[PDB]
Amino acid sequence: AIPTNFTISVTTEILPVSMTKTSVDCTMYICGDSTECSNLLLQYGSFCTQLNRALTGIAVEQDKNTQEVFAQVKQIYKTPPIKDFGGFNFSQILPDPSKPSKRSFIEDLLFNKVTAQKFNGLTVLPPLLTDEMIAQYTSALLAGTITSGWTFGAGAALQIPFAMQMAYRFNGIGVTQNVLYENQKLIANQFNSAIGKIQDSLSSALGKLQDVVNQNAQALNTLVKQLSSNFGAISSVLNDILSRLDPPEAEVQIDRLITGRLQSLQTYVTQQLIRAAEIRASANLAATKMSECVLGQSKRVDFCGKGYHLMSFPQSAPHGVVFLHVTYVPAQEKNFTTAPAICHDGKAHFPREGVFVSNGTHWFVTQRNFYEPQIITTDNTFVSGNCDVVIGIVNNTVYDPLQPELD
Amino acid sequence: DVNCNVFQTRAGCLIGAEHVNNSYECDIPIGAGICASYQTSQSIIAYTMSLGAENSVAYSNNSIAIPTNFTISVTTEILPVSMTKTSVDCTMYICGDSTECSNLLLQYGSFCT
Amino acid sequence: NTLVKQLSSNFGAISSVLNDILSRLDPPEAEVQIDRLITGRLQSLQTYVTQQLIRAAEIRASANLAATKMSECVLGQSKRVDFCGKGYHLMSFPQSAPHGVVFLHVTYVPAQEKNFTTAPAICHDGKAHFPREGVFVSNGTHWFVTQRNFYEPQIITTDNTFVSGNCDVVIGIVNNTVYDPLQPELD
Repeated sequence: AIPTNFTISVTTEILPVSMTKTSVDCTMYICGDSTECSNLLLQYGSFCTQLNRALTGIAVEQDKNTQEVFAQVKQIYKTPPIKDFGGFNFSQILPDPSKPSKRSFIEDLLFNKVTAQKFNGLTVLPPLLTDEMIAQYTSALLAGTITSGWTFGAGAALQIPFAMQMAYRFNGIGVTQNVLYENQKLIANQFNSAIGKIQDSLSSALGKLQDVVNQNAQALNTLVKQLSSNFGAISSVLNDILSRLDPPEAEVQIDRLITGRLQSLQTYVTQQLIRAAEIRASANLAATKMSECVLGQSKRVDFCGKGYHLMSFPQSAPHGVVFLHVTYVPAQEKNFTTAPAICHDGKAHFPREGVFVSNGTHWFVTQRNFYEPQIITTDNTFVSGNCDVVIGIVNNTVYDPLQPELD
Repeated sequence: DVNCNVFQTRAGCLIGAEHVNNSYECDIPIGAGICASYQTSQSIIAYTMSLGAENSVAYSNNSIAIPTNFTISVTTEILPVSMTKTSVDCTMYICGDSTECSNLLLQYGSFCT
Repeated sequence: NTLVKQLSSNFGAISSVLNDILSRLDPPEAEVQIDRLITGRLQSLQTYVTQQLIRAAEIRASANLAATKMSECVLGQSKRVDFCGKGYHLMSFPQSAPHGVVFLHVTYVPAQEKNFTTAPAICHDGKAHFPREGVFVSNGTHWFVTQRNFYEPQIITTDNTFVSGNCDVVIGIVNNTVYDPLQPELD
């Protein structure tokens, strides 16, 4: 079965990058307005050290994963003024110059798609990179891919027309380059129509990015119920017990409140450390595709989408990244009578990269990538032994192109 | 989270740094896109962080850049493999020289396992 | 060093040493103080062991990452873009290190480059000649063919290109006469 028709499709991959940050104090959470609650906590001072150093380790880990996915090169690439690519419309991935933000029309559609606590000590650490620095790193990769392809991520920036960048992608899988020039207008219409199908689908919530915010908000709401918990006492507020009893007798109730809150703190911090392994594993997975699918052409089967990968177009996303791959999946195919080898004058002719086919009347030779009927020549095959050793072999006369060139 | 060389920044309120109209690389991370440094004598100043040099080759359908010179470089990668090992006893750490501390620990014997 | 401070911690008692309490009080009344010391130390043990297990995932993830480059960058040539250094990887030289490993890759990064007038295809006698692995360039006077890897000016021959259709289907195509190396070999 030799493929006779191809279809260009776009694969969208959603992989999270990092999450939010939250710093919790050791003393403020346990005691709000008391003096004797600042005395019994000194005995458990070694527990706050293991918690303060753990919260700082998460803030430096989520910020480090951002510098490994969106920060790959050290050069800023601007958009060229010439918008000529042979027919491929790239106005949807480039940022709008009229709007003050550095985000394109696709980035704003995905940003709006994914839709009081500091009084107790639940503060939020401000991030490093803002919304303008994340969109700038994504715009530099889109401008460098259409002008260089793969030299901007491994060395100096080299200019190259877009008509030649597409031909260099099919040569890595076996497809010839003459098919692109003979059907350049056909792919230009299928590529623009594929963007409209994805645009209409993403405009009508991302489950891979919404669950990240839900798990972070669920952990903050869990500590709210811990504040009103008595942990086997008569009141959760430590000011109500001291206002009705004496210190020497109420010391057994404050100890149960401090010990009960430490169980929730050791569970909340451990829960964030266990979930940090899933974020770190997803960060290295997203950073791998950034340097392989986007930068250059990855030869890994089923890694940069579904099918033969060509190029990629990374986009920005709140607490995540959006991947846009260009796969190559054939469409229609035809069946032909295949021939393993051809015996001529006692010599078995073996092909180099193609295979002999037959339509019922003649015998042609073509590759296993696209239908390209040619003629039987001597420069495309080679002899190897006789015809008595090959199991399956047919018989066909060689045209011999060099013999006429002599008459 | 305190609202306010007085400088009203977006991430907080830094008192002790003069704001300049220039932009350089990031030296000390602060937050919300704030990078502090110690430059010009020299004092602690605050400015807006940069993103690198802005340059791009103009697109042309009749030009190509062919490399004419190469340079061999050596890249050093440092990746850890393993760490140290430490064994902690269940009874010795909890009790050093006592008899009744070897009786109450039997009730919590499932934790040592 | 964290477990050192745990030894002197009272955990809400009067003394961290369990021998000082029994030396001044009676067993039937001091049993409520020993239980608080044992329970307080179990919290540090369940935290120290859990901390080592969580950090073990980062060491295991770094071990499989270092073992991957050992069998790909060092052993053979890995075709993965940006994995065995920065640029085109050739070979590697692993070294030893205390509690770690040192990798020494040999990258291939170009230096200077020149610009030339590129040609997509060449029309001769009504046939469009397409290259196999190179691209036609021009220095302003002649038309040479070379690959996109290194500057190697050659001549226009028939064994390096192939015909595919006419010259009315290609969008961009120039005009240049083929030298035809096989025709002289006959005179």
